Amino acid sequence: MHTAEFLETEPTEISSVLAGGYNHPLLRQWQSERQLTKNMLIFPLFISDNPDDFTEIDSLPNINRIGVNRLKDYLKPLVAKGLRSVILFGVPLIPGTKDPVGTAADDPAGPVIQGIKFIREYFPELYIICDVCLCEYTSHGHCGVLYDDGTINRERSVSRLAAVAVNYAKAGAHCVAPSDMIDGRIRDIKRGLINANLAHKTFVLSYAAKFSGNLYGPFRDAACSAPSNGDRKCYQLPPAGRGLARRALERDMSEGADGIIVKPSTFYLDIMRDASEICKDLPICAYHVSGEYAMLHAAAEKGVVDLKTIAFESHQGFLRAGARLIITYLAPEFLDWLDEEN
Amino acid sequence: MHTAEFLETEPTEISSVLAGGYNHPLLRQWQSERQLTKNMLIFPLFISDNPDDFTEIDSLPNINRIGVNRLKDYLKPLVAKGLRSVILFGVPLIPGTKDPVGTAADDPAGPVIQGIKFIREYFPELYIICDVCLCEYTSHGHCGVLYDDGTINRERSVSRLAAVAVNYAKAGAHCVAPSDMIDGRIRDIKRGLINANLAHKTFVLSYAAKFSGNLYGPFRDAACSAPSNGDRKCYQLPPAGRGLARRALERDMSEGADGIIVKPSTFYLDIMRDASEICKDLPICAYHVSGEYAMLHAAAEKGVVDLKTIAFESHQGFLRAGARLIITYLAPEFLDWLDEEN
Amino acid sequence: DDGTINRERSVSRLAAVAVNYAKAGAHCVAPSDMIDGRIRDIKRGLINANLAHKTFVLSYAAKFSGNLYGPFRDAACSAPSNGDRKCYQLPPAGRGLARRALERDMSEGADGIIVKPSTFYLDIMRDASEICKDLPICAYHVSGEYA
Amino acid sequence: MHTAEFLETEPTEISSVLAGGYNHPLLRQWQSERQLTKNMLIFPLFISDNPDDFTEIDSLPNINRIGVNRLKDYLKPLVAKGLRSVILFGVPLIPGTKDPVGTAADDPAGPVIQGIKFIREYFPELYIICDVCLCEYTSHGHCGVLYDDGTINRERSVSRLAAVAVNYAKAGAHCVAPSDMIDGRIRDIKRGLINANLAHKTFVLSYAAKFSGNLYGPFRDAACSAPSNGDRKCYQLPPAGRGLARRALERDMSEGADGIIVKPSTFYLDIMRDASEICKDLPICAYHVSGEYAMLHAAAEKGVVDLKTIAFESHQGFLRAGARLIITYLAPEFLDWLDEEN
Ligand SMILES: *C(CCC(=O)O)CC(C)=O
Ligand SMILES: *C(CCC(=O)O)CC(C)=O
Ligand SMILES: *C(CCC(=O)O)CC(C)=O
Ligand SMILES: *C(CCC(=O)O)CC(C)=O
Ligand SMILES: [Zn+2]
Ligand SMILES: [Zn+2]
Ligand SMILES: [Zn+2]
Repeated sequence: MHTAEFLETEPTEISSVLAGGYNHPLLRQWQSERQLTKNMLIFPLFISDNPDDFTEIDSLPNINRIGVNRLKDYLKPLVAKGLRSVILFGVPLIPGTKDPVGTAADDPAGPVIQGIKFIREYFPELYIICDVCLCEYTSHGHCGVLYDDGTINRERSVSRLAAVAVNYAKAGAHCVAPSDMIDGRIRDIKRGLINANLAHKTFVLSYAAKFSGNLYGPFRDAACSAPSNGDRKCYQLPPAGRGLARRALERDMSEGADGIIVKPSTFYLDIMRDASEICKDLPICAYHVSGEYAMLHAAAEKGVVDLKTIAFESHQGFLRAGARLIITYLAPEFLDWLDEEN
Repeated sequence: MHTAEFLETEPTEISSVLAGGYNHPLLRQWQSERQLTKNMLIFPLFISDNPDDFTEIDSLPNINRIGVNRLKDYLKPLVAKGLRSVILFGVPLIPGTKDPVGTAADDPAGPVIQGIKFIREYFPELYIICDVCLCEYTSHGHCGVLYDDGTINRERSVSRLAAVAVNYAKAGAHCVAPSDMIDGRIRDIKRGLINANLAHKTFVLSYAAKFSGNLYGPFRDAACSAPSNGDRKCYQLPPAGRGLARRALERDMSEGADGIIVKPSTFYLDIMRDASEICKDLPICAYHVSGEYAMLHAAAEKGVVDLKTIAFESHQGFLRAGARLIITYLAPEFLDWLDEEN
Repeated sequence: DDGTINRERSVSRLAAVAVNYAKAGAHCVAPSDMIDGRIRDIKRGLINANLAHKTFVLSYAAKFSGNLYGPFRDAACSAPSNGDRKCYQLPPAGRGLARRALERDMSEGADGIIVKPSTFYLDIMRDASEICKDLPICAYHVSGEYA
Repeated sequence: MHTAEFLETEPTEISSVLAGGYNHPLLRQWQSERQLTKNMLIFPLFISDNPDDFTEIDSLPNINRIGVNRLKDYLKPLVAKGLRSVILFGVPLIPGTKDPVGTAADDPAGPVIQGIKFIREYFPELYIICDVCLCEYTSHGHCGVLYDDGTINRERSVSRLAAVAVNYAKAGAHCVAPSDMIDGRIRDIKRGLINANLAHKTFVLSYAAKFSGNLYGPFRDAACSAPSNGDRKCYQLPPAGRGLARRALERDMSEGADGIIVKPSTFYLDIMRDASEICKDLPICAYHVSGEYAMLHAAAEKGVVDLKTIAFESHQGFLRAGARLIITYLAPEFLDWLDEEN
C-alpha cells in the first residue's frame, strides 16, 4: 500500500520561526511599514471649459469632466468624508482654443486657473495641486513646443512650462506637478518660482518617473489630448529603463523637487523602491493611472477579483513599496472604506 | 489678449539631459538590465489522474487539466517553439484519494510522479520542476498536516513535505519548489535531499515570498484545492509584510534554497527588488499568478489595454525588478512573440 | 544568597511563566527582565509548547536603568529603591551594549522589540530602526516621562 | 498546589552574555562613547539694555536678564569653576528700539555688541558665541524681514542676517549662530564673513535643525520676542519632519557651517543621531531649550525625578546621541557636579 512517509528531522531552529509575528489580524497591521490614512489620497479632477459640464468617461465612475458650476455639489461630499487634496487637469473644449505654444495653458479664464479660484474659495482647507503640461493645450497634443520637424524643442518648451507653473502658483495653487518629462524642466520651474518669490509657498511635485506604456488609455479619452496608442513617446521613460528612472530621480530632486511621483504605480513598484532610497528624504507619491484602475474594474466585473479587496491590496502595495502619498481615482471609495471601523 | 508667456532661462545643464540615451528603438533595449529570452519561461501544468483528461479552466486558454495521454500532443509544439521548462501541479480527481496526511502527495501512481516519468521519456531535454505541497492532496485542502484544532502542525507537516520533495527527486524531477510557507521546511527538504544523496542534482526553488491575497482565484478552480476566498491563510505573508518577506528570503536562502520565487509578481515588484539585493547571488523567479494573468485577459477583453503589449510591459517588469526567471501562463504566447524578428 | 541574579535558574523560570501566559490565552509575551539569553529560552519553551506560531515575542531589548520609573514602582509595588540595584539594566550611556542587545534578542527569536524609556532614548530607537529594520519597533512612554 | 515550574534549557550561549561589560561602576563609564567634560558646556546669557538689570525669568534660576554692570560678578564665579563659553542673546528693552528691519540687531551700542566688548576685556579666555537673528529686534518679533503680506522675505532678511553676523564678528565675537531658519542664510553669512576677511577666525555654528514646538515657553518670556504659542512658525521644521531636518543638515554644512546645533535636544535625540552620520566630521551641539530645562525643574519639584540625576541622564543622552557640545541652562550646576570626585 502506498503509505504516507515522514522524514527524520532535527529540532526546530528559532531562526526558521517567523509565524509568531503575523498570526493575529492586528499583527498584520503591526507588520506594515506605514498605514493608510485618508489624508494620503489625492483625488484627480478634469475641469471642462463648459462651466455646466459633467461627462462620465469610458464608464469609469471616478473619471468625469466637470465644469465650475457642478464642482461644488461634487466636491462637497468628498471633502466631508475627509478629502484633503486634489490634482487639477484642464480640458479646454472650446474650439480654436488649442495652439502651437499651448497659450491657453495659463489662460486666466481657463478651467485650471478658474478651478483654482473656485476651490480656493468654496473649499479653503483643500490642498490644490496642478498638473503642469502643454499636452492638453497644444494643437498637436504633445506635452511641449515641437519643431516643424516634429520633435520637441527643449528650451522653448521648458521656458513655456516654467511660465504656466508660476502662473498657476500666482493663481493660488499650492503645488505644481510637471508631467512633461522634458530634461531640466524642474530646475527652470524652481527658478521661475524663486524669481516670482513663490518658491517658499509652492510644493514642486515632479513626475520624476513617468513611463510610457499601455496604461494611459482612459485618461487620454477624458483629457482629450489624444496621443494615439503608444508610438510618439516624448520624454517617456522606456518600461525597462531602470537606469534612466534612477537618474531622473536624482536629477529632479537635485533641481528643486520637494516630492516625487512614480507612475504608473502597480506596474512600477520596484521603482518606488529605488526612489525610496534615492529620494529617502522626500515624500514619494504613487499614481494609480487610469489604466490600472480601469483594469481593476474590468477584472472585478468578470469576477476575477473583489474590487474592494484588490484596491486595498494594490494601494497598500504603494505604501509598502515606499510611497506615502497616493493619487487615485478610487479616492471616493477609500474615503468610505478607511472609515469602516470602531 | 492672453499671450503665451516664456520665462528667462539659463543655459542647459548637461546633467539634465538624459534623452540622449533613449531616443532610438534599439536604445530602449540597450537600457534594460536584462533581456527576455525564451529559455527564461517556465510553463505550468496541471496533471489530472484521468489519463485522458483535458479540461479548460475558467475560460483561460493556458490553464488546463491534462492527463498523461494528452500530454504529448500538448507539449510537442511548445517544446518545438523553445520551451525549456515546466512546473508540475498534481490534481488527483479520483474519489477517496485525498486524506489527512496527503498520502497521495508522493503516490508513485499519481499525476505528478507519472507526469515526471512521462516527460523524462517523451521530452528528455525539458527541465522538470515540481511544486511541493499537501494542499491538493489533503482532505481539508490546506497546505499541510493540521491538528484537530485546525491549525497547522509544523513538525509533522514539514516532515511530510521533505518526504514528498525527496520522492519527486527520486522519481526524476530536476527541481522541487515548496509553496507551503511553513517555517523551516526548506532546511528539512535540503537535509532529506542530502540524506537521499540527491542534493547535488536537485535545484531547490523555494517559494520564499508567497503573499496571501485576492489573486489566486483561477488556480484554485483548477487545482481543486479550494481554500474559500481569503481567510484561512496558513503561512501566507500579509501583503503589507515587507519585513517578514525580507526575513523569509534570508531564511530560505540560508536553509539551502538554490533559487527563490516571488509571488504574486506584478503586485509585488518592490519585493523582487528587495530580493535582488538579499539573494543577489541566487536566481530570482517571478510567478505571474493565475489572477494577474486572468486580470490581463479581462482588461484586454474590455479593450482597456492590448493583450500582447501589457504582457510584454508586465513581463519586462519582472526582469527589471530583478527577476531572471518567469513562471507564466503566457508562455505559449511568448514562445511565439519572442520569435518575431529577423 | 549572595544577592546577585542566577541567570540559568531565573531564565529557566522566565520561560516557564511566559509559556504559561501563552497557554492561558495571551497572544504576546514581553520579558522585561534583561537577563542575558532569556529570549532564546522563552522562544524554545514556546516552540516545545507548540505555541511559537501563535505567540508574538515582544522583547524589552533596550531597557535602560534610570530616574524615570518612579510612578510605576509605586503601583506595581515591586519597590526597587531609587536606582542602585540595577540588574541587567543597561547604563544610560551604554549605546554599544544597547546595539548588541538588539542584535541578540532579534537573533534569539524576538518578533518585535521595545525601547525604553522612549523620549530620553530616541537615538536608540533610531539605531534599532536600522538593526531591527525588519521588526516592529515599539516605544515605551514610561510612567516617569508621562508623569 | 501551584508550584514554581522551570523549563528544560540548553547550555548558555556566549553570544547572550553581555553582562560582563557593565557589572562595575567604572565600567558604566567605560561603555560610554564620550565622557562629559566642563569645557563642553555653553552657558546662555540674555543681555539687557539696562546696564544695571538683573531680572529672573519665570522663576528659573539660570535664566536672567543681566546688564553689563552686573555681568562681572555673575560671570566671575562661573569662569572660576571652569566655564569656557557662552552664547549671547540680546534683549533691547528701551522703547522705540525695535523696528521693521531689526536695525538695532548690530547696534554698536546694543546689549550684544556691548556684551562682546565687555567679555572680551573682563574675561579674555571665555569663548564668545552670538545668536544671530532679527526676532528680538524687529517690531513684529519674527526672525526676519517680512512683507506687508506678513510672510518672510528671504532675500532681504538673509542679506540683513549676514550683516548682523559679520558685525558681531567685527565686534570681537569668536562665533556666530544663526537661529533664523531662512533657507540659504548660512551661505550668505559665510560669504559676508569671507569678504569681511573674517572667515578664518569665526566659527559658524548654524542652528541646522531647529524644530517648532511647545518647548520654547520660558525663553520667549525672557527674550521678549513673543511669538504667541505656536502658530506663526517661520522656517521652523515640523516635528515629524525628519526628511527636511536631514536635508537642512546637508545644506548648512555645504554652505559653510563649521558645526551644527540640534534643538530641541531631548525630544530630538534621534535627530542628533542622523546628524552624527551626516555631519560626521563636524562638531554637533545639542540645545537643552528653556522648556526642557523648565520641565526637569517642574517634575523634580513634584518629586517625579531627582533634579541632579535626570540632568545627568538627559545630558549624557546628548553625548550618546552623538553630540559633543551642549548649550544648557544647567551649566552653573554641572560646573559643580563635574567636580565632585577625587
Ligand atoms: C498621468 C495619469 C494618466 C492616467 O491617469 O491614465 C497624467 C499626466 C502624465 O499628466
Ligand atoms: C501558486 C500560483 C497560484 C496561481 O497561479 O494563481 C501556486 C502555489 C503557491 O503552489
Ligand atoms: C517598564 C515601564 C515602567 C514605567 O512605566 O515606569 C516596566 C517593565 C520593565 O516591565
Ligand atoms: C533657542 C532656544 C530657546 C529656548 O531656550 O527655549 C533660541 C533661538 C532659536 O535662537
Ligand atoms: Zn503632457
Ligand atoms: Zn499548498
Ligand atoms: Zn529669531
